[PDB]
Amino acid sequence: FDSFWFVQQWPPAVCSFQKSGSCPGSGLRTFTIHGLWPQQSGTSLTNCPGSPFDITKISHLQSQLNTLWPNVLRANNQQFWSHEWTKHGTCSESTFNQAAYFKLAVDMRNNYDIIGALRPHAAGPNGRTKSRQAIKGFLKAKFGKFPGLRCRTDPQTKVSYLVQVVACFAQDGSTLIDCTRDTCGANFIF
Ligand SMILES: O=c1ccn([C@@H]2O[C@H](COP(=O)(O)O)[C@@H](O)[C@H]2O)c(=O)[nH]1
Ligand SMILES: O=c1cc[nH]c(=O)[nH]1
Repeated sequence: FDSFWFVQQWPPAVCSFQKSGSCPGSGLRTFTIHGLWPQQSGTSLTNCPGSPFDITKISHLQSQLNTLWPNVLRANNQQFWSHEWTKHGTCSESTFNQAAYFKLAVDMRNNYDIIGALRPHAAGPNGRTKSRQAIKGFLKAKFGKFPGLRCRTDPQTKVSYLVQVVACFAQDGSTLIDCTRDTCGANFIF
């Protein structure tokens, strides 16, 4: 892998697509970790042959992960961590063992406060229309690099909602780099 996509999700937005049933994200007004996705030549590396997920390897990060990486769709964090490790983490296992991978994600989350970066610009989530360019600009100014903005469209209304913010990192997992790929259009609800 040559870079990482540190993907954070806005729980309420992610859960806003679940039109029925419980969804913990609905009550979590803080960006949380969706996953840390290794990339290679402009593409996501997934399902690489690697070590099976081992929950004991991250007991030391468990409390932090419960807060920073909760499963926002259902009350089962481990299932989500295991899925993210197996589908993505294995792809950077050449240099980051499971413990180091989850630690990277935790550190990245603790060093990439999106709400804190948007607050000064009154660009926090309020269910109103936001500019992709403006949001990327605020984050570019705060962190020095452009984030990636990911949106999902409500099939019934055609309204686009910001669901994830990506912080791109070099293979060292510490050097923030500019993201260039967004799934969001020029405007979206946040
Ligand atoms: O809080 C979350 C966010 C996403 N997912 C799940 O993870 C997958 C999306 O992540 P990915 O496979 O593209 O890494 C989907 O199956 C989705 O339901 C969860 O279980 N919990
Ligand atoms: O991780 C991802 C997802 C989509 N497209 C990419 O280039 N990387």
